[PDB]
Amino acid sequence: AFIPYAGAQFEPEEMLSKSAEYYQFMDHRRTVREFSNRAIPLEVIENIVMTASTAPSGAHKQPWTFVVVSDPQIKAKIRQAAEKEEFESYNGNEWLEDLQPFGTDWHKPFLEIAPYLIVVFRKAYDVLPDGTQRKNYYVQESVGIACGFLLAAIHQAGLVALTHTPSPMNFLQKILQRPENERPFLLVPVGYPAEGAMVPDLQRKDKAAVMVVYH
Amino acid sequence: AFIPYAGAQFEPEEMLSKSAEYYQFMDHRRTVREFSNRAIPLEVIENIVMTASTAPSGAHKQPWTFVVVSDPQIKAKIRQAAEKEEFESYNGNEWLEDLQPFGTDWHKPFLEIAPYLIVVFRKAYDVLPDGTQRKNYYVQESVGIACGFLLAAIHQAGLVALTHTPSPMNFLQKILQRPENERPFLLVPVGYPAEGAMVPDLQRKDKAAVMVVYH
Ligand SMILES: Cc1cc2nc3c(=O)[nH]c(=O)nc-3n(C[C@H](O)[C@H](O)[C@H](O)COP(=O)(O)O)c2cc1C
Ligand SMILES: Cc1cc2nc3c(=O)[nH]c(=O)nc-3n(C[C@H](O)[C@H](O)[C@H](O)COP(=O)(O)O)c2cc1C
Ligand SMILES: N[C@@H](Cc1ccc(O)c(I)c1)C(=O)O
Ligand SMILES: N[C@@H](Cc1ccc(O)c(I)c1)C(=O)O
Repeated sequence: AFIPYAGAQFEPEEMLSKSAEYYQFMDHRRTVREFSNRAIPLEVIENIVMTASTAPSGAHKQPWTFVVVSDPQIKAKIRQAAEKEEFESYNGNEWLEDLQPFGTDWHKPFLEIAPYLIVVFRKAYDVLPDGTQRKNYYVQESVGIACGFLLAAIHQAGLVALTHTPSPMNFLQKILQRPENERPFLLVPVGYPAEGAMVPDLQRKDKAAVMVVYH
Repeated sequence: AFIPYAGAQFEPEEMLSKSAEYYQFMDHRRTVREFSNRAIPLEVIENIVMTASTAPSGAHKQPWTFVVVSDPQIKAKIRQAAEKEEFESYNGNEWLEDLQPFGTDWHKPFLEIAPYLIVVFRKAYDVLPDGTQRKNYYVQESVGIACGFLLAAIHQAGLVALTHTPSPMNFLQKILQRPENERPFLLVPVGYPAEGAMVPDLQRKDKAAVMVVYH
């Protein structure tokens, strides 16, 4: 069965102004690594997560699981395991030169200070109630896109985030007790920014370095 | 060097209402496969693309190239190559059962009818002017997220899109003449929806199937 499309449509002038304003708005977004521990209603995070879940996906499999962690003990254990992996990584060269402008150590207090950690898992396949497996398609792409929606929703809500690698992969899977068809994809602490929060003075690429037009 | 974070912040009640409204808004987004060929100013697409490019990325490499195609001859050649690949795929089983509710053939008139095709490329590495290579990190994740921003921006602008696999991979790379460090990631036709546009009557997963909360 099919149904008519019910999306809002605008005339060219509204479209120009809307697209210009959204660009300016999203250009203000920056990765923030120093959080306030100020509380946020679960309902806001739920809205944000289900917004991420409206993303398109290969064959409409929605091959993702969002684990929302506010439990300070689990956050503590996650931070501990994460800080341990990085300690080994930060001493054992191309990489280290690329990382210089961000001023990051193996320290990760944001993993406990942020009121919520959103841990994104990808699903390689679904397990029917039969025990049988049914594979999903273009999972990497689908979950990446959903993560894009997640971050867009976080910004829309006036919050900040830090997109973080899912290390330690094994530990995240264990402590959050996710099944075999799932693997950690991203780790995203969410919260208000610290009052005096600073970010690296970075510049994004210009149109010419990012965009190629075939008229 | 560092600079203060300059993002908009709201009080809990605005945050709740903003997050609820954005969820409803994004829930109206649907993949559309029947387009209007109504023209759109390049400036809107530029705004949309540079909005995608504000996404976070591993080590701030922004490992992506956005190829915007409006040239009807290139679109014609792309559609031809794409339709040929799919013809072979649609006859040569798990997949075909999963694809039934979308009612798609190997036909792809949208690849010419859509006023713009946005072809997203990922960059495995950068090539310095020395000829030397400098690898990028978590490219799949970064470009996926940027694609999420792209689609969020398209919806914000009142347009629709079809997230499409980058097939034929080799052909897209050839006709768009992209260098060796680049590979096709996604194909995204963009435009107004056809007046009587229909979409599959799908239902997205509920909170419980998508979300796990550790209180
Ligand atoms: C896939 C991915 C992984 C990332 N991993 C880390 C990380 O492990 N540690 C960190 O401090 N930042 C991480 N980041 C944040 C980037 O460093 C940041 O997005 C980049 O420096 C650009 O800053 P901006 O997002 O404010 O534009 C990651 C970003 C992405 C997209
Ligand atoms: C990575 C990816 C690849 C996709 N490839 C195709 C495709 O090749 N053909 C197609 O008709 N739709 C494709 N889609 C669209 C999905 O089928 C669509 O998002 C899904 O059916 C859910 O519909 P919705 O986006 O309206 O919620 C793709 C989506 C994603 C995320
Ligand atoms: N690319 C093919 C088949 C297809 C269709 C839908 C979809 O979500 C996925 I992943 C693949 C096509 O366009 O028909
Ligand atoms: N995960 C490490 C190192 C790091 C840092 C930034 C970055 O963009 C990437 I990819 C990796 C850390 O958190 O320090």
